[PDB]
Amino acid sequence: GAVNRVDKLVGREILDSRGNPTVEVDVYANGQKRPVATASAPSGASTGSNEAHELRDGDKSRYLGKGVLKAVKNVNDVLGKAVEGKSLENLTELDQALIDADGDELKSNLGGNAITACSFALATAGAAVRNEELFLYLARAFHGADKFENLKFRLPTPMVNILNGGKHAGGRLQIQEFMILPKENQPFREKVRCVAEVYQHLGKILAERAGPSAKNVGDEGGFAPNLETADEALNYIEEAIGKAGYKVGEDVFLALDAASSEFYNSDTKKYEITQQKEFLTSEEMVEYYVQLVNRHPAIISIEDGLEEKDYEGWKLLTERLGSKIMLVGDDLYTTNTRLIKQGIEEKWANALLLKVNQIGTITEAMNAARMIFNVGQKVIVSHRSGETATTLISDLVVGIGATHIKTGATARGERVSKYNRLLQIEEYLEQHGLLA
Ligand SMILES: O=C(O)[C@@H](CO)OP(=O)(O)O
Ligand code: NA
Ligand code: NA
Repeated sequence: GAVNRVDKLVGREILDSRGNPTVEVDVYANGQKRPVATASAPSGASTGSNEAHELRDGDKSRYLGKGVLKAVKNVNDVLGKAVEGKSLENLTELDQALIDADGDELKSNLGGNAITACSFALATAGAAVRNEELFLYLARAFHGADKFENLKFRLPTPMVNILNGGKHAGGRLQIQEFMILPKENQPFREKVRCVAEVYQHLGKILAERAGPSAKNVGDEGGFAPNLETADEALNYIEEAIGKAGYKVGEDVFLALDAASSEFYNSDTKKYEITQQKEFLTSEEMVEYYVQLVNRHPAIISIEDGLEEKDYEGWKLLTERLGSKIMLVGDDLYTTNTRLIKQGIEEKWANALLLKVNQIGTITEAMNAARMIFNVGQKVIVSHRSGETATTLISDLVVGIGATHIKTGATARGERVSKYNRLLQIEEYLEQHGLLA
């Protein structure tokens, strides 16, 4: 048609925010000599067996085996050719062409990282050549033209990592992530300011307790002091909330990502909730969370509180706390529609952490979110531990109408750029009268 069609894709090995290679894709379109868009894939700290296969070179002489030249070559030689001449206005067809080209359930022929990077860049290109905001382009793809026409938009509530334990830190605290959430009913610019101020105060509090090194940050910008218990962590966070001038349980709420698979022993069936000290059954773990919420009633969400296949544990956790708090499946689901269907039917949990690159394309990720939306459960659009300059998940969370984003502390460029993109979106929505 020559109007808004793909001329070619060009792949490139770049560095992600952890300094490891990842795939970046340029899209050429409309006969234009310079790319109309560029986006890149994120990367988690680990990739398992129910997720899109992240294709790495394994050449120990480059990037300690983590190069992505093979995946990049698949962009240039296969995936590019599969979308050449196709319209940038139909994201579903573009994503299906990528899926079909690879032809493997786990995307292990061409590489999930190549496919996600192409999906991101092609969606970014489609919005660019239509001279429209990316979240609008994604909203139209998610809802269809008829529901999109008069659609209004909401900004998410951010779940903001500010303190880390587990594998991240040197203490015996095993819960991996402690987050703050600002109250829902206020402008997004005030949500951002609130969590940024709490984050600054926590850093100063920790630097007073332990000196300058205590303000060094982990991969997602959170602090990693040496702590023993979740109560210690939550008490520091509550202190920072107060120093910022906010009220715990009114202005600022708390959330956990236990990453509990990391401290579960499947032979003993015990959770090592305090390193080399305390070992709990599934049932005792649920009771532990119940009492932690009693002591800290501002806790409104717990992610991966039980191990990824401890389905009897999850059923009970959701039985006992599901009416009060979000129970977020991350490892529980790995953005996998087979698991999501089973978890909805069996009532494992009541929310999904959505990682597009775990499933592959944006379209595949939208179907997963739809299943959750369809039963009144919550979608939290998530970063990965290795992020890039692409801010697409900010446009995605608004475009699909999900209530929450989880994209790091208010520090490090690959985290704050997502908050800044949402600040831009909020202004655009206000200016055009699209704010719901
Ligand atoms: O566990 C998670 O929610 C994400 C980041 O917080 O981790 P990773 O990308 O390493 O899977
Ligand atoms: Na540790
Ligand atoms: Na997680």
